[PDB]
Amino acid sequence: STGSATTTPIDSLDDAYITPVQIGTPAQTLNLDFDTGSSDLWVFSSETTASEVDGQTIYTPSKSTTAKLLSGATWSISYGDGSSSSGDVYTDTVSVGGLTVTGQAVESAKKVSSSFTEDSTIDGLLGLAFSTLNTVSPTQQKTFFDNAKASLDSPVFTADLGYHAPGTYNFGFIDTTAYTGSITYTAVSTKQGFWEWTSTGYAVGSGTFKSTSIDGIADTGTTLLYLPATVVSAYWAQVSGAKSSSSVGGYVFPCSATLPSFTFGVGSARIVIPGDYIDFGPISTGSSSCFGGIQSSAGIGINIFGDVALKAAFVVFNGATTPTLGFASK
Ligand SMILES: NCc1ccc(C(F)(F)F)cc1
Repeated sequence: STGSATTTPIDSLDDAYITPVQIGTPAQTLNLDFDTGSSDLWVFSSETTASEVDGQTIYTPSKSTTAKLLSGATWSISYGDGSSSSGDVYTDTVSVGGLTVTGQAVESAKKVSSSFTEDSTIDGLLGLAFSTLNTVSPTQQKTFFDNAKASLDSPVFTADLGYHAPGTYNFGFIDTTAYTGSITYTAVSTKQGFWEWTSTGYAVGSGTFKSTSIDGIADTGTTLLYLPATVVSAYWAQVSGAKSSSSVGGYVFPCSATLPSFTFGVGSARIVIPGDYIDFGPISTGSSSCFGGIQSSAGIGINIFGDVALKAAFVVFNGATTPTLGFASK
């Protein structure tokens, strides 16, 4: 079987993408953030403390005939940006774009951090990293992808994120009409539980391609592109008036500047990120300083190929016994 669901940016800057997901019987539809950088499916629920809920749609397990409390199970997760959430665990039926999994662990948030509360468009997260990162104790739980794997025609899902436009998450098949040319596959390391791979180099604008190995993760749940300091300095040096700002927390540039493209390597292939994708608009309303979409990973400890990079490509997450990542121009 297969599934296909439209994903939509939550705002005008593509800060995140939400995808409708059906949970329970009868269906309760929540808009979840599909995150290949984590492995927990957690949702706002009727159990979330009332003051930490501001406009989100909430999962009510008491209204679902298929919901079962997973007795004794708890979860606690903390994301690389400082966000956190925790609660108890139910099992229920979960459907994405026609693809249905029964008995999926649905982690009910009893407490959520302030950043989730103030984001009324995101009802929860659907983790798509490897199940070894799942935070349910004492019995670790499988992701939606892992539970669906056997029934999928092919053990793959694809991310086709749009630039200021809706996109598509497909499960079980590769849409050969969604990309141009060939798909270039590259090996994945699952040692840290991420979709971790090695880029073969980069280029700035129309400059020479620098062959160098960049280890990083493919993370749909991260907005920006986080690369080593040497690469990020070489990019922003080509933008008149750009500078790293300690008060803002990254590179900013005059909103009047035009940005060069950024090319990253996938084996022998090249993926070009148009310069417009790197503009994240004024740092504050009315400001003439704009925030850059390529930032340093030095403070993070791992390089992150976030939405800025992934939306420039058709990306195949191949969850075969030997996992691989496929990249294609589109
Ligand atoms: N989007 C999930 C996510 C967030 C942060 C990290 C970090 F910071 F640990 F790299 C990995 C994955």
